[PDB]
Order: sequence, then C-alpha cells, then structure tokens
Amino acid sequence: SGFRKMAFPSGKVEGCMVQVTCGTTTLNGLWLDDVVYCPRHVICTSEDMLNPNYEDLLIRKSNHNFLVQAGNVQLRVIGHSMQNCVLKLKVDTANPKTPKYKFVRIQPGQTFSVLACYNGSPSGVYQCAMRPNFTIKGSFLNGSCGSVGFNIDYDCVSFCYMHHMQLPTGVHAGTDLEGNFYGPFVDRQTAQAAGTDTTITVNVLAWLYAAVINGDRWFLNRFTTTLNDFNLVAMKYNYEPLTQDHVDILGPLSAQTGIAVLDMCASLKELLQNGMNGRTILGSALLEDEFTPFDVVRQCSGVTF
Amino acid sequence: SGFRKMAFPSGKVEGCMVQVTCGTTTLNGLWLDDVVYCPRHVICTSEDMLNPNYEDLLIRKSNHNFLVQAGNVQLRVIGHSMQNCVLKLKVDTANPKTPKYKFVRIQPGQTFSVLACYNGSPSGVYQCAMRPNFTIKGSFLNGSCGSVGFNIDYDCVSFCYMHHMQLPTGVHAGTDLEGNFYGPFVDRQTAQAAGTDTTITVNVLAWLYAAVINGDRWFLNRFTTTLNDFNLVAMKYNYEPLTQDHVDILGPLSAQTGIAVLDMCASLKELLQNGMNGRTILGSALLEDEFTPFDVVRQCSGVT
Repeated sequence: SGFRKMAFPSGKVEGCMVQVTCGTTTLNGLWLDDVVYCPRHVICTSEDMLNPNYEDLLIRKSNHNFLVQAGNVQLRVIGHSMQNCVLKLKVDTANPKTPKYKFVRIQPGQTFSVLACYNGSPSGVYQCAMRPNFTIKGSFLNGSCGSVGFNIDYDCVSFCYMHHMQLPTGVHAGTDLEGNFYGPFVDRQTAQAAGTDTTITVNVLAWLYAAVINGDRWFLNRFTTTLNDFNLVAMKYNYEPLTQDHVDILGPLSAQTGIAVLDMCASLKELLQNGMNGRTILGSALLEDEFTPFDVVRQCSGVTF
Repeated sequence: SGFRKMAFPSGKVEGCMVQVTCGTTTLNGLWLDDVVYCPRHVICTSEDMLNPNYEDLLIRKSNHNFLVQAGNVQLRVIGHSMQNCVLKLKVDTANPKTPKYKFVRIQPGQTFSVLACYNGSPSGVYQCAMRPNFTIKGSFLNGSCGSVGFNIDYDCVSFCYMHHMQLPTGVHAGTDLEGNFYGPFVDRQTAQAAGTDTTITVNVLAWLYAAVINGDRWFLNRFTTTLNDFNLVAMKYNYEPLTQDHVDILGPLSAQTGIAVLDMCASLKELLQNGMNGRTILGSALLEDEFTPFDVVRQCSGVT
C-alpha cells in the first residue's frame, strides 16, 4: 500500500549523460549512439542571448570549440549541426551504454521523469507533469540545462523533454529531442508570457481513485452529475474541461473501485465548491494533478522494467 | 530555481537488485560482492507469519532451496546464514556491478531514496524520511519486500534500509542492512504499535529557508523567540524539540538568507498557532518535513 510520486529508474539514462562546454557556458548533453544532443544556446555568451542569430553564430564555431566529457573520458567531436533548437555533435565513439530509445513529443497533462544533472553528472530524479501551458515547475539550477525527461515503456526509453530555459516567472521551458519547444517559447533571453495555466482534471480524478484504493474515502458523496454541469464548475476554478476520452481513460480505475466516473466528478465538484476543510487526501492538503490514470494503474499493479 | 522532492539516481542500486525465491514466496534481494541480502521472512508461508520460529524454519532449508535470479542469470548458492532479520546467501559469483558502498544505520529525521522492486526488477524511485517513530510512509505492494533505501555521497552508496513489512496502520517498517529493525517492530504478522509520530522540526525550518531562497517570503514576521519558548509550542503541536545542534546545522542557510534561526523559529511558531489560512509555501498547503538541511543545501548549490 501507500502512494508516492514515483520517478522511473534512471539507470539507462545516467549512462547517456555527458558534459558539453563551449567558451564560458558548460551544460549537459545526451549521448546516444555516436551523437550528443544538447541545447543550441550552449554556443551563446551571456551577451549573445539577448538576441542571437544562431545560424551566424554556429558558422563561426568549429568542432574543436566543443569540449565533450563523459566522466573521465573526453570524446573527439568530428562534426556539428543544428536541428531546430538542439545541437547535434557527432563524435568518433558510439556510446556503448546506449539503451533502446525513441524520441516522443508528449501531450500537455502527460507526465515524465526528469534526471537533473550538473556538469554532465546525475544529481537526482523527480516525476512531473507537462502543464497545460507547456511549462514545468521543476528543479533547475545554473548548468542544469541539457537535462532530459523520459518515460520507460517496457524496455524502451522514450525521451520527451530537454530543459533549455528558466522564465522570469521561475517556471521552466524546453524542447522535444528534435529541438522543438513545447508551447510558445524561444531560446532567447526576453520576457515570455506563459499561458494561463489550468489544473489537469483527468489527473486529479485518477489521484482520487488512487486515494480510495489506499483506503482514503472521506470525500465520497452520494451525489452524481453530468459532463456539462461538472465542466461549468471546472471552468470557474480553471480546470481543464473533462471529455469522454478522459472518462474512457478512467474506466479501469472506475471498474476496480466500483465508483462511476461521473460519481467521482460529483465528489470533486463538492471539494472545489467547499474546499477540503483542512483535511488531507493521501497526505496532501490540496488536489494533486501530476498523476496520469496510467501512472496510478502502474503504481497499483507493481509494474517493473 | 524551483523546489522538488528529489530522489538520488538509482543506477548503481539497480545493478544490485536480484530476485530471491524459497518455496512459494518470491521477493527482492541485494547482491553485493559474492553475498545476496534479503528479508528472512522469505522462508515463511502465509500461515508461518502469524508466529514464526525462524531458527526451526531455516534449519529445514538447504542451499539449493534458494533460487536467486539476477535478470536472466541464475546464481549458484554455496552457503546461507541468518543475521538478525536478514538472510545472507553466499554465491559463487561476485556481482561485477558492485558499487562502492557502506552500510549505515540512519537516525530518525534523516532522509533517503527508495528503489521499489517486484521480482528483483526496478519499478521506480522516491525520496522519503525515517519518521521519529521509526516507520515510513511509502509505496510497497505484494513482493516489494527486499527493496532497499540508500543515499549517494559522490560514488559511494550508503544503504540504510531494507523493507520488510506493512503495519495494520498502513505504514511501513524494515531493517538496516545488518538485519536490525528500526524502532520496536518484529517480522511477525501481528498488531504493532508505532510510537506517537512527531514532525521533524529541523527539516521544516530547512524547508522554510528553501522557500525564502526561492522567493516565497509571505510567512516572515517581525517577531523572534528563544529555544525554550519555541519548544513549549513545539511540544504542544507534536514537533521534535529543537536543540543547538539543529540550530548549528541551519547556520549556512541562516547566513545566505540573512535570517536568524530563532527569527525563523518565530515565523514557524506563528504558523502553528494561526495555521496557514489556506495559503501555500512552495506549492504545498502544509508544512513539509521530509527535507533535511543537507537536502536543501544539496539542491541549492547544484551538487551531483
């Protein structure tokens, strides 16, 4: 029993973390086969970041300007190129610890594990959600850039995130592994409005189901509701509108618990309108939304890798 | 910036996780050098657990009755012994992925990472605290037993915990790596009173300091206090009494923020007496106590 925010085991990804350096800037790189992926802003001085022409800047750079370090071993860089906002440094050695991997662009609301690094050495690991406004609230200090997010789906590491930026707001933005930013952000040092954020409704519901499975049942009422009536309340409290796809996804949980999705929505409704009266649910005094239905099920059947 | 409950990278420990099996029961084992460590209740049927005589039960077992599996590879067991509540199965092969490691018995209030396994295969990783009553609130299902807790100090894995059981409470108990339970618990399926639990005061203070460093400053007051006056309030709300050793440990944080430890205690005091008025601190509506001062500093200087 018991329910914790669990990250995927980081082993396979640890073996791919290296240090990349260019002039002053040192940040992290992902080493898969004979290519190291890192944020392209590695090539910018502090001055360059205000308004960088990346093409012009990359053209001035030579292979030898790139110091790539895998622990004790220095890797020889034999080529460099740019794909969207990521740098692809070609090296003379294939990473022998390269796992089976895909590159995936996740949807907002979905979760992943982050392996936070500094100078290419793993620091720690935490699970988080891609906010509806395509930011993340994480832990990223100076030189944590290049740190990646991933999922393990059986034996395959699905890399979905690389950290680039901290917004003045103090939240974080980044790309998929093809170098495309999530959301409206750019790799420039300017004011950047993230969207109005919303609570991931489907995830909260999944978490409520987790609570019941773990014997925390105080919040269950004898009311029910409709999608429309519920969503009217959701809109008011800045919750993602709930769709049938969401109801369908919560089916297995609904089945195991014997509580209908609309019945649970009705309980959630009452919690939004009345608050929690300083009660906790699974040791939290607010409604957690960084557990997907799949996450809840994974942790409640003891799925391994 | 930003503040997350972070676990240590699990890689080095993944390489030591194996599956141990005896009769029906299968659980996890830790494989270091040529010895595999697992809970001794591996030898118990469901019936045996009500009231097991472990000596009598172990005597019936022979080397070959222990099936030890490291991924695909099966390890040959050449000896077995019991040390407190743990089994030490000696194998013919040294684990080639053995990291530099110590065994440590941690104090209550300290934190560690847990690598939850099932059938010797890593499931996931989370950070938690050893409660003052020597229990832990974790995630442990059927066959998660043998899962270990650890800290990494550079390249050295300090193993501090092995999970044994779930109390009727729904909390978890286990041993150090020499097989000694934390707290008053035994490896029997019976009612077991954990102590009155208390909030780890020093950890809360550390977390408050983290908040200020990350620009969450609403809770700072114009008041101060003494150790004794504060501790009188702490006792009332079931907080660990604060000592000078705790004040000393919070010094570096105190220094960076320019807020005296007693000044911060004064802010904590007011939060206990008045509650939080449904405000958050670092996105939490309660006072978090599973961050040690060292944890806070580690995350605030970017230590590997």
